[PDB]
Amino acid sequence: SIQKIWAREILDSRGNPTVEVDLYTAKGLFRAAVPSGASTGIYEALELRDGDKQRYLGKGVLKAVDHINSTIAPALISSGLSVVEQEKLDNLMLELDGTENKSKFGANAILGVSLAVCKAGAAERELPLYRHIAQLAGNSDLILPVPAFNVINGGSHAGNKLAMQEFMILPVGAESFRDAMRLGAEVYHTLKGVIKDKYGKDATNVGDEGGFAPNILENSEALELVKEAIDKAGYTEKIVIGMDVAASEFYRDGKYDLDFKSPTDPSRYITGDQLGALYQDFVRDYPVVSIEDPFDQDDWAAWSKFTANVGIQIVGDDLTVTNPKRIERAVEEKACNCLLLKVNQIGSVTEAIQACKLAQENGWGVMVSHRSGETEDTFIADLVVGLCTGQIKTGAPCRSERLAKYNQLMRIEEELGDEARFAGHNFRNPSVL
Amino acid sequence: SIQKIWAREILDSRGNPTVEVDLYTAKGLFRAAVPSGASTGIYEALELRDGDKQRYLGKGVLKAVDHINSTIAPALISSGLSVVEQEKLDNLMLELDGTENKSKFGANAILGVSLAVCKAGAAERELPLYRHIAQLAGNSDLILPVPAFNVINGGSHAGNKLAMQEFMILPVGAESFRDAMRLGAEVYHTLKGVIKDKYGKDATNVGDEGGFAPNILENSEALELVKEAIDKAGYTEKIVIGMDVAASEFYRDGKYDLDFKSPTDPSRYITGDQLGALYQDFVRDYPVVSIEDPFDQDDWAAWSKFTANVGIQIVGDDLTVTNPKRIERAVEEKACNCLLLKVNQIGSVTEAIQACKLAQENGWGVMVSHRSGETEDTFIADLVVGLCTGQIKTGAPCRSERLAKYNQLMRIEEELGDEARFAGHNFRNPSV
Ligand SMILES: O=C(O)[C@@H](CO)OP(=O)(O)O
Ligand SMILES: [Mg+2]
Ligand SMILES: [Mg+2]
Ligand SMILES: [Mg+2]
Ligand SMILES: [Mg+2]
Repeated sequence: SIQKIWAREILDSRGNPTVEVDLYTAKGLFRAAVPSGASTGIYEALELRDGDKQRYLGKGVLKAVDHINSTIAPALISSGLSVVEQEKLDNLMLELDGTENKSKFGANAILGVSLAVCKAGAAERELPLYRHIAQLAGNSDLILPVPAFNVINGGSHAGNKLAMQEFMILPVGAESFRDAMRLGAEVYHTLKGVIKDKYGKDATNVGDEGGFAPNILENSEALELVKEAIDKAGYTEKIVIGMDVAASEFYRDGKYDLDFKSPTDPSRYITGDQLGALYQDFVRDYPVVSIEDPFDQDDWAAWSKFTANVGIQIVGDDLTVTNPKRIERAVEEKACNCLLLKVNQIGSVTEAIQACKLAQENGWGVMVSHRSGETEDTFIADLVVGLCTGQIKTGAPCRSERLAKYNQLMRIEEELGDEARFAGHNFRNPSVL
Repeated sequence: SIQKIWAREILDSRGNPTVEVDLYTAKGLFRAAVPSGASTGIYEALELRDGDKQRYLGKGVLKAVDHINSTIAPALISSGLSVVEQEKLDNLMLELDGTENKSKFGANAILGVSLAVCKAGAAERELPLYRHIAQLAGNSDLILPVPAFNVINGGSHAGNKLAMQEFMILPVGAESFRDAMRLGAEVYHTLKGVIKDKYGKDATNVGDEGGFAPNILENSEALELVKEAIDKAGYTEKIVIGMDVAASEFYRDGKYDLDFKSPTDPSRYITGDQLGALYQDFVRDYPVVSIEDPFDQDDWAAWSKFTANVGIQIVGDDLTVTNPKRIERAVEEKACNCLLLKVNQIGSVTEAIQACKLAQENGWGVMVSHRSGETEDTFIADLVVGLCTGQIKTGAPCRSERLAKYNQLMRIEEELGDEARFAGHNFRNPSV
């Protein structure tokens, strides 16, 4: 049983408060922290903030902390359940909150406990966390994911005009996860020089996720810079490109604004059809193999149309919000073919595992993801390996809220020894390996 | 005794390889990682890189890792020394490398192990790491430091024209360490707005240490922006400024180039006397209370003249390189009055603590510091508390290789409960 829980406010990678939970068992102290998005979908579970303008401009999380310390902790201690019992403990908290969207305690309160319970459960089983998560999920043969590194940041994550949020490189042809890290970092460092030589050293500062934040508007230009760096590093055959458009961020009165960080001028807005044609040009002109959130979270007909007209991976993020109800609708409508898995969009480990299994049972890919506000926590590294999803995005190889996960995936690969397998070109469907 | 030591390459906060060590005892696994500087003093102990231009652009650390796995690990295990014996185990590694500057294995090989030994030692003693470090140093009470947050980045840490490297805020009037965090973070976020209002969104991206990187050239404009942010956040009476000039980076032919990131033009170079005049104007016009590396690492005359003409804290960093022999010289010549403490400039925990003690015995402050390439390691948070230094600089409150240390200091303060003290206005001389 749980001996004691103590939660506190720490600061995330942008300097904003977030929740951290210490949980004590006879095995010792286990600690987890909760991430926080910036381009947050409207259907995400509630992130409870205090709203005290006198403190962190209203962004404290003292209310979430107190719900954990004073209500959730005695509930879970009273239950007497072992920390191994992830589903029972998560269900106790979902029932005690009692709301659909976790609006009584906050998804941040519930998740911080859910994650700390999962870490203590792995220790109680005397297993690494990724193996405990594999058993929770019913998986046997574990696989390292292809990392998807967001090397040029735009949208709501960067100070630039560039509207689309993330331009990622995926070393699908690497030999191992450790080799994927070398490929990704070499391209990233090559790209700093490509940008410096063109735009100047002032275009080589970074955005929230560690990608460069060059002063450019045109999304094709970000793609051209990434392709140039791939080729200059000598990895044209081995590295492909993914995008996260985060189109909900720039959806305006049924159109889309590719210059949404410039003062509002509706004459520049474009139709979903124009925007889809742009994506088709990108897929033709560059090695783009994955596009996430190409349309707004409510623009279902545009998603179904586009997915039917391409052969690449199309990832639901704000469309699906890690939420079985929304995933079912996206399956029915054939809106996308991959789920972005964010524990804090739904609020518990159990529910996230269920969302992952639901997408996998319907033949979708699943890409585990960080949030743009991260912490030193590395849980998602063990999560993607235990869930065997084959693909994770958790930052450029820059800023250690990103590298902490990448470093942990290198450690897991080392630990697996001869048993390690890398998803490679099977990142959409690694269950075949 | 040590059961197993295993080193690996991980990536640091810039995406470059660095050394990580796992050390196993009967008490479990103890892991540490090594930071890496950009504006590295010429007198720093050697950071060993592989130089293979094809792999990580020559920045691999496979040779340092191999020195640990093939040489240092079996020697320490074979010795049977307990992990509590920090000095014997560090001295063994110094003698195994055999060179003054750690140029055979790298300071990065030796330090990775030294740090993991110290974590394992604390566990053997059944102490938290900060209390083990206090026992190693002979300290009996602990104090939380004032944090110094680098909120505008310049020099070699950022893409802009600013020559001076760091413009830091210090919440000396905060109530506690946790309150100092709130004041630093509120000022930081207020600063983003001040910069966006004046320079637009392109000016709000961040440099290596998480400070903003606006494309400005005047170092006084950085100070003006920081001062404006402090005032707009409502904290004029509680937050002051520190700078790290990192002047070795712009020393040229016996003079100084404050426009160094623009094409070479000796006609704009200034002397050390002119640079000191400019610092005195900053101290008059802004709440600057501390200046680090105001002159080059070899320009002793300028250091001693300037220290004798001002009352602010004058911090040696590249001058002193956490090295007792250089600190002895700086004490004799009165070159500075505070030591920047970087374990990786000297290469072992034992020598960093000796450096700290030497500076404190001679009346100097000590500011523990990160490097601009950091990891998720939090050792230096426990180090600053255990050595009772009163001040730490470990980043803007942005990028979690910075926040991991600040968050750990908040945990330490919480753990100390009623016993917790905050150095506050006594940050230069907490021994009072
Ligand atoms: O939109 C996204 O996919 C994420 C992760 O990169 O960003 P945020 O956490 O800001 O939603
Ligand atoms: Mg988003
Ligand atoms: Mg997204
Ligand atoms: Mg330096
Ligand atoms: Mg310095």
